[PDB]
Amino acid sequence: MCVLTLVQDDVKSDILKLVLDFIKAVVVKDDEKVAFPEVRHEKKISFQYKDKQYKELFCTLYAIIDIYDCYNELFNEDEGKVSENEEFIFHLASDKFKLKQLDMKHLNDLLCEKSYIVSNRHASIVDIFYFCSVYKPLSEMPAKERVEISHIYRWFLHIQETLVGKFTTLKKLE
Amino acid sequence: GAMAMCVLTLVQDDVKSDILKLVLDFIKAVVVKDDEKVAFPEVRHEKKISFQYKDKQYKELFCTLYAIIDIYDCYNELFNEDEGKVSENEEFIFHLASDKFKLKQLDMKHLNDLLCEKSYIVSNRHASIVDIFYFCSVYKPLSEMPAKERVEISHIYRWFLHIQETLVGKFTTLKKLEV
Repeated sequence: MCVLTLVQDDVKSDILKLVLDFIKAVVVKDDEKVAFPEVRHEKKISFQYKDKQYKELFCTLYAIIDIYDCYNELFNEDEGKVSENEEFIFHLASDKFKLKQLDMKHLNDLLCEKSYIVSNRHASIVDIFYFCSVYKPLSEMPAKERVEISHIYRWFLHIQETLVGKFTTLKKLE
Repeated sequence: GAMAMCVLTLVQDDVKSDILKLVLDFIKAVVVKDDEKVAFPEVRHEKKISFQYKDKQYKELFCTLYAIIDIYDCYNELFNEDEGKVSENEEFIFHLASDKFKLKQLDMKHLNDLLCEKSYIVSNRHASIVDIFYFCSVYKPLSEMPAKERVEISHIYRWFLHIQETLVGKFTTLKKLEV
């Protein structure tokens, strides 16, 4: 009925897994009757729901958001921050989901301002996208460099502890 | 008469609304054969993009675009699925969106190089979502360019006229160039 095919060791696939985990943690919560996709693994992302097939990250993402009726939660619509969320995720996608050292410095500066990258209330699609893109550089740097970006480090641990669930395959940092 | 239960609200003189109008024209021209058996939305011109279908409301370009693509079952055609080009189409449209639908002199040079040997930006077969996005984004700078400058991007100029004369239809409100 519902099958999400993902790619091992792929940031875009990590994003979709963390979106499902966000939906469970934030939107569905204790409603045990809600169905989630079966996850399978191949060389390209695709998603089949009923007789509809979606391919690649963004088409699949918008389909999932529609199915779970969670656009407002993921794009902070109630805060008037839809455009801000879009700006960030399209920028990161256009950058091939890569954050260089200067990008990390700027993200760390942004996270002094608020608890999340865009929202002042709760995690959004931008935090999900950035969590998966920060994972590699953060996991590869030592303690001193992590505390040089202490606002990223704190934010990352907070997302790890509050959103990561059954679908995410990224291991805890340390 | 009955009120419409399928309504697309768009913005005059807005590139993102022009994209949606051209998507509807593509659906009519490329996707649906007997357009009279297919329902199209009522189009309203207001200050924000939205789409209402029964009890569902979609707001802004990408939510509305994907809802339209879903209703008209035209993902394969718009994203060149039969060529294995969905990811390539996504790469372009989200690059342009991140650039707020603006092209610099350098982006024009690269697009002109890409179209040297190609009829379309991504597809080797027919227009795709990428041609639609780029057509609407290059309209203004091309329209303001003198002829001497358009021939310097002759591949863009040829591609643009070809999209204009093959896809632009009843929903598009942009004035045709070179008439």
